[PDB]
Amino acid sequence: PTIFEERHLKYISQLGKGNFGSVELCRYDPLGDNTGALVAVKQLQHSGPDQQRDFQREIQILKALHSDFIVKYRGVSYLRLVMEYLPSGCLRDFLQRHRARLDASRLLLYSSQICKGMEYLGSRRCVHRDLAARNILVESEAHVKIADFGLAKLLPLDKDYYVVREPGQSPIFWYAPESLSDNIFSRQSDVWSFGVVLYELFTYCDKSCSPSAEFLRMMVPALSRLLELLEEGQRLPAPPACPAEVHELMKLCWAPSPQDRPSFSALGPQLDMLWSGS
Ligand SMILES: C[C@@H](NC(=O)c1c[nH]c2ncc(C3CC3)nc12)C(C)(C)O
Repeated sequence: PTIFEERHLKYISQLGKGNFGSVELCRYDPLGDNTGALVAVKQLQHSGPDQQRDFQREIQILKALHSDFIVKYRGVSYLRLVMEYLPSGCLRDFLQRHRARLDASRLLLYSSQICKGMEYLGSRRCVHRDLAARNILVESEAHVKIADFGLAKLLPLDKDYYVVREPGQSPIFWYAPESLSDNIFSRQSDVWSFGVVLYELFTYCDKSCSPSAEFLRMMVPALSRLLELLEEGQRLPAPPACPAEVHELMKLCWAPSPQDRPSFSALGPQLDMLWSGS
């Protein structure tokens, strides 16, 4: 169905928290015999008008999204958002656990898939606003999908950037400088963040060389310091054993001015080529 009755959705466990919402593992069990399919169900835990309306927009964004590389909308219940459940979890944990199996080629396959999904999102005029390996899900050994559209905004036809009034609440190390300074978000700031996702992929989300840990190594409010470092042209170093051509792609995504960063549609072919030569 595209409309699920709540009485048929049976709670199993919590999948995650964040942005005043929660994602739960539920079984859709209209027969009530534990034979129904599993689904991920997002609900708000706050009745305030601003976040209800936000959550409604999130449901409409995802509903209108159709891509092998984007978590699938399944329907709603009335208040709750019903999505496909991916038991393999987020790519961040997947990379940490299967490190020894996943070679460079594989990482480049994941990279190309995220890029393809972001190119599509771009065409819908959708800014994701929170790209990070924690928000990428694993469909299979050779298939990933972008998720968490809790902060995603649709760009008006007349603008190509979005300005957020309140400060961001995500780890600061995935933010573009223009986001840090002016809360400007666009498809090009998504490109910046995708640079960090590339870094996460090629460090297999290892905690010791995380964006977090590397900043503390490079060393006043942390946010200002981060802006300073990036202003000087300090960047994250090549992940250990990273192919040079991949690191250069990262640095391109980390171009100080948004209009100097490659598009996802330009990034895509490069990744596919690197993957075919690995
Ligand atoms: C991106 C968010 N996840 C989702 O929206 C999900 C949608 N279907 C899913 N299936 C499995 C998972 C496992 C990782 C738990 N997360 C999700 C969240 C931040 C809760 O992981």
